[PDB]
Amino acid sequence: MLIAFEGIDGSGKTTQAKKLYEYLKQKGYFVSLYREPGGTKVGEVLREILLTEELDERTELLLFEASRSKLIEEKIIPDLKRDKVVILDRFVLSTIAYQGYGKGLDVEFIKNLNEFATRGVKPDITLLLDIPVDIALRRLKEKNRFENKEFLEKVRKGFLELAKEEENVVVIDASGEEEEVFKEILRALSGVLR
Amino acid sequence: MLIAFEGIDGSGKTTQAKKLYEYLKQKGYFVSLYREPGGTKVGEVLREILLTEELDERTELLLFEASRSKLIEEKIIPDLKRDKVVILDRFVLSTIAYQGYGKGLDVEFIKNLNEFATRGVKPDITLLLDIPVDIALRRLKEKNRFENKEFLEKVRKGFLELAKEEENVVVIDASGEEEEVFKEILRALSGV
Ligand SMILES: Cc1cn([C@H]2C[C@H](O)[C@@H](COP(=O)(O)O)O2)c(=O)[nH]c1=O
Ligand SMILES: Cc1cn([C@H]2C[C@H](O)[C@@H](COP(=O)(O)O)O2)c(=O)[nH]c1=O
Repeated sequence: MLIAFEGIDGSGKTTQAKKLYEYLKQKGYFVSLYREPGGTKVGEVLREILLTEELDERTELLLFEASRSKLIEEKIIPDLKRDKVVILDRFVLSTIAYQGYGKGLDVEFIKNLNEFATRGVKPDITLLLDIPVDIALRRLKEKNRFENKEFLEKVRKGFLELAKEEENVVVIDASGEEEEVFKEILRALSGVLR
Repeated sequence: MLIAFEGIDGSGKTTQAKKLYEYLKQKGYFVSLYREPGGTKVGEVLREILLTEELDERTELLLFEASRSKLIEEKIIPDLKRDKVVILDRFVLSTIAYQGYGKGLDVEFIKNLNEFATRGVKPDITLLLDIPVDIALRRLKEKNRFENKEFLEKVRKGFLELAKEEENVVVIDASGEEEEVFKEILRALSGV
């Protein structure tokens, strides 16, 4: 069971993924939670480079993918073979939305790199935490973080287009309150998982 | 002018590249010399990961390309626009030969990654320093370095196959002595 949380910065997806992780643990599932980029020693090194250094968009794409490849090989593939529920804070749709829709790189090229890095592993379900950019920015403002409105509008749109096209993507209204959002999440998971 | 040195570990390509850099500098060219992976601040961080850590082959592929992308964008493309002679100690054929012929990753997929990382920048000439694996291992043994014979035989073959197929790749007999190898390098360079 692979569960992917996706969406823009300020959508609450980190918080919600952690919330799901603790909920599923309590219900007796064996659960893993990983962030992208990161989630492995090598991954976190790359994550630090990605968040620190001034990188061109091609180099960035290759590093996000390298981080995913490490995660898939070292953690996710073994976890899944052990019937762990794997929860991801970002996955392959983040790359298409950010590097494709946002930075203008080729979407079919991105999808081939995603395939390559994941060895074709796909989520059972992707939760897209959709939120207006203005509301996301407000929320980040409270935690003292600032992101680019023009860029995030493209990204948001990208995500919503992917949720129509791609398989197994449910759109969550992440503008609501924390418990309300979480119960929408539990509803979209029902069926797929008890 | 972009000049790429390629070949297996122990072929002398590092030494020859530095020898060509100093030679062309003396003749009044404006020259750069970079190694792959590496050659930029970010690239050297990736290089250390690649040389230190236990990596699967797909992650390795992606990091070699990330390093290339950084190098291309930050240094090579600006160096070329300024008519510098850019000398590379390894480039795209090393990726195909090591990750493709050696580790078994798809060669066409590698060629597409190479294209993407380079923005299509291609050498004017590639010097393949071909050498028997046994001789290369003997030379590495003297500097106290040990590499995998089975793996390097596949890589050497891959290189040779690429020198037949790919454009502007000249095979140099890197088994000779230093000055003799450098003479063949200057000969091949006198074609471009
Ligand atoms: C996984 C991934 C993240 N990112 C970005 C989104 C965020 O701005 C940052 C990850 O941080 P966040 O989840 O901590 O907001 O990296 C990409 O641009 N592409 C990717 O493939
Ligand atoms: C540039 C490059 C090098 N390599 C290998 C060749 C060497 O073993 C090492 C580069 O370091 P060296 O040439 O300084 O020993 O990494 C690849 O496997 N793929 C690549 O794309």
